[PDB]
Amino acid sequence: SMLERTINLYPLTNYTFGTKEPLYEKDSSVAARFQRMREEFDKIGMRRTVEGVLIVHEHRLPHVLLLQLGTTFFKLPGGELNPGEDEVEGLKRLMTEILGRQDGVLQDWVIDDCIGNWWRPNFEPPQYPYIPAHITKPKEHKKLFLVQLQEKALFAVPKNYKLVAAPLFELYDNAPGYGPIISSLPQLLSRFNFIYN
Ligand SMILES: [Zn+2]
Ligand SMILES: [Zn+2]
Repeated sequence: SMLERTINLYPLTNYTFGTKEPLYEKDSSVAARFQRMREEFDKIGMRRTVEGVLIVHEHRLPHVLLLQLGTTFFKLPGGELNPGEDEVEGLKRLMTEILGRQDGVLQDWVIDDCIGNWWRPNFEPPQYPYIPAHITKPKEHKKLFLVQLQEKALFAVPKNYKLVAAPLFELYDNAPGYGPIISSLPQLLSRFNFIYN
């Protein structure tokens, strides 16, 4: 009886958060977001997204790194795969596009664990951790992965975003604040054996 995955965590003060130019969303509104999902579904089928969960600690208290757009939405680092693109290579590409350095030194992203799977049945906000009853053509499949960080790193945060460290207690039972995927991270992370370096 030791069946848990062992993960190294480092202090938040081990990481440098630099700045770079703004990164703009492909969609200028909720309505434009669901119009483009409908157009691409007709051309290339189900949307495939990938998201990274990056963990740090301070004084042995785990925190998840979240992207905050101005003072509005919280999001995980991630995005949309291209057709025929590998999911793990894709997440590594997207995390470099978002947080990768202005001096063009490469982060060594380490991805070895699936956290979870969510499905969007319609061109509407609702997402579920399973394909709902009667749904044969889901509109989006989202995959979450645990990203093991190095001991130290410099991240370049686009100037229209803040990288924030959220403690697990603040996420727990807080779907109104964070939505159904981020608010269930405490439950999804509980299986790991974290080492507080
Ligand atoms: Zn301490
Ligand atoms: Zn699927």
